[PDB]
Amino acid sequence: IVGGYTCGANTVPYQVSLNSGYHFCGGSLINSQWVVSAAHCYKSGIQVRLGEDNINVVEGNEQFISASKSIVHPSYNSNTLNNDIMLIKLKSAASLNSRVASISLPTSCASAGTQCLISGWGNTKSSGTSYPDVLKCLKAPILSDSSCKSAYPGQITSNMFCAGYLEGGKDSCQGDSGGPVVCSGKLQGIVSWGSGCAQKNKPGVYTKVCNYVSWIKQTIASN
Ligand SMILES: [Ca+2]
Repeated sequence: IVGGYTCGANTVPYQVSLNSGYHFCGGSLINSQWVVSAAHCYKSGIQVRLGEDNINVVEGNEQFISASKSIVHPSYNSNTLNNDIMLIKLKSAASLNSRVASISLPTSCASAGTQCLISGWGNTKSSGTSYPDVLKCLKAPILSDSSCKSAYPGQITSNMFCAGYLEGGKDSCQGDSGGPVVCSGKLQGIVSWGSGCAQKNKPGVYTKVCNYVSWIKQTIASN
């Protein structure tokens, strides 16, 4: 996250870290056994870390749970990042408490101008590299589809939206991928892509979760 703030310990209780020997992507806990992330975060041998604030220190609230299966969206296109969404099932159920809690899926798509909360452990610089150990947060509005398509001509599908600041300076970034965009207390987006981080006229692009709710519900009910 570039230009954001320190969330504060366990104030984003649905945020997870995906760990393959190191943190590599974020995700969101949607119930006690399932995490949503980005398909471009796929790898084998994922461990899901819940209840994290400082990813480099054991603080006492964490639950570390191996993934039993990963399900990438059947229409995911790694070239265009269309349908950049994946489900991860945990080998055993998480214990839900005040520090580890699920986020609701949307019944409805969010509106342009809605302020959302984006979070993660990704790079905090627009130029250069500095990774935080504690969870960072950013509030950002959803942009109109026309300003989104203007920013990334020919690259925005109906399964994507833009959120951020056309002036630049504030954005998600590498390492935030897979993480939550929460608007009005529902998961509306997944950190997906963008051109650099926090660049002028290049806002963040997010998977539009409201398009996937049927697939998520059907998949969880059969796996
Ligand atoms: Ca920790």
